[PDB]
Amino acid sequence: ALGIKSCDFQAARNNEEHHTKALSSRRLFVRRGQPFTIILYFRAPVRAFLPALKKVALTAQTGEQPSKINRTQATFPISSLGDRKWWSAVVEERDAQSWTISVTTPADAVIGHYSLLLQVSGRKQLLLGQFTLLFNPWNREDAVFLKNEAQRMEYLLNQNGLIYLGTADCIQAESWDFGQFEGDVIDLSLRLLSKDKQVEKWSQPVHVARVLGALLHFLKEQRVLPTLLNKRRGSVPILRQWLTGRGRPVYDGQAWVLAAVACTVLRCLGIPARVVTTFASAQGTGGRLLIDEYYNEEGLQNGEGQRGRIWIFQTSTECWMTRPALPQGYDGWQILHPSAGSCDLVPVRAVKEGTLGLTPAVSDLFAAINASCVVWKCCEDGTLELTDSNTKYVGNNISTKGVGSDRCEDITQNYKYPEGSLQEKEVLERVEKEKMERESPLYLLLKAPSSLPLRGDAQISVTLVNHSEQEKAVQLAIGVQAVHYNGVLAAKLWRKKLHLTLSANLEKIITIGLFFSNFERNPPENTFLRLTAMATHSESNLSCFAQEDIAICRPHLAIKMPEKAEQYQPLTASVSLQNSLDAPMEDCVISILGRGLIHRERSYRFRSVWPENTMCAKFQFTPTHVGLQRLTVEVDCNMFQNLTNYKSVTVVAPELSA
Repeated sequence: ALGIKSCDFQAARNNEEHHTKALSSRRLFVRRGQPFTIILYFRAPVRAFLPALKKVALTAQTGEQPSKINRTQATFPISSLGDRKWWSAVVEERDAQSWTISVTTPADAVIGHYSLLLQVSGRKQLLLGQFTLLFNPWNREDAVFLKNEAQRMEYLLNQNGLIYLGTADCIQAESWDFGQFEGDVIDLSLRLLSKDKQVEKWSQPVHVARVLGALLHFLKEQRVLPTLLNKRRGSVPILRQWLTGRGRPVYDGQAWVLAAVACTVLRCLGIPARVVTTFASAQGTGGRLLIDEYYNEEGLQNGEGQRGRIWIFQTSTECWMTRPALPQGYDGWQILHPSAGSCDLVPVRAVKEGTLGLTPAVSDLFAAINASCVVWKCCEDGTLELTDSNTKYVGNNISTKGVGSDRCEDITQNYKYPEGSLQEKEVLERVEKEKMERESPLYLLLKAPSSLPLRGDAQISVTLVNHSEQEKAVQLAIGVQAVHYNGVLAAKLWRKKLHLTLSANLEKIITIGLFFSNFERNPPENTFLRLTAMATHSESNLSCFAQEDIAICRPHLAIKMPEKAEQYQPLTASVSLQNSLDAPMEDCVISILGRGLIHRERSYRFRSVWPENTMCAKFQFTPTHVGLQRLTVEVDCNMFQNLTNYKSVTVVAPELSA
């Protein structure tokens, strides 16, 4: 006399309570360690409540072979005596025909797809429905607990991210759609995680993060192709293409998207994560704190590059969890570091303090932001001369998106002590000691702007100081080369040879104009400018050298849009672009998109823009989703492609009326 009619999982209200409403309003997504409510409906009225309560039990199973030993299967009764810190169920409200049941899960529960089954005494198992269990940054007892609500909103609930690219002195923020709450992202992440057979460890955020980082790095190596090809629409299409093989592939000039894809997967599973960009990262050293750079007598580089290079930038995924298996004090931000393979979780503090030995990857991450650069001159005779070079600092302007804003947050102090400080000296000598136990008359100063306008003009200054008592015959070589983001040589653009005489004890300033029209070829897209100066005098056998990385600056895309907008009302955004180039802009396409504002994307064609003129396109659209939304605008033409800017708009609910 206890037959079940139906079970209402109340996906809308529970998903609102569990901060999973962006995932679905129909499927039940719950975070572990927090109660959720279901309604049980009976075919016939229940006469006596207490015996009926004694006659029912609930069962939760995950995976294909659930077992009590794996913690993948749990059986619990429905009573007020249940353990609220474990699997439990209590009837909170009841009618004659229905029970309102509050179900809890342990804060250390195995994540994934679950089935809820009801056991009536002397009857066969009845499936009540399906739900998906996630990590809970809102639960104090969870390993991924986050103290701040703002940090939870930024690192788990926000799908509108910013990946910082460019150079250290010219940081360009690219709008990124993480899209962790897209419909299939949770299913794709769990399917990828299912390639790991230690399902009992899926309760541990460290294990899940390591497994997913390794698998995603393997997929990135398998699917990213050697070199529109650079047009991006966030992490979700990349993840779909990596897992299914269908869609637009990613090419090696944008291999930095691995960090964003990992951030999306971790955020969708409930692990707080952020994308971190390190500028001037010394990659490929194996922990060695030295970088060898080789330049010819024209100040240019010949081959494709070395194995150990200083990248213009490198992206990485940081994730938030405790470290129970580590010595105390390493809870917080962890760096995902795949090793060609296996992935490692490195606390940021361990990198900062040089705690080489805590995890296997501490040495590589420490070398990435602490190596020194040694510059060699390759003479035409073949002999390799050492060079007196300016200091090339590594690990600059370590940046991530700020909390509760579109501003940029600098987090370099989490990774390094200030240069020349006592603490940095202590860390460096300790690391040197561990590794050792285990195993000129001329001064050049190069002044360059941080950016060069696209097809534009800039001025550079070389200051040469002669400290000899005699005048010097000095050959000054100036070179401009295009380099990819990962330090791979792209194209030789400009070379200039000067012959100067420096009076004794006299400083001389040489101003040189750096013009695009002087370049032997146009720099390839998404490349940076390596500017080098090389001063050689007589037969001193030593050359002064300085280098600077220059970003190519494109015209500013200005978006004008009201700060607030009413839901279900038309909203106009005007977009302007000034043609500051030396040619007309032809084949002009402008696209607008943004989740909660525009369904997918709309592409428009606008008229050709002559030099020194301005475009002014107005777009009208009606926002339909309440919240903090972002409009993303992309401009394509024959001079430049994938020029993206963004603007945030807060959409408010309509005023209440009758």
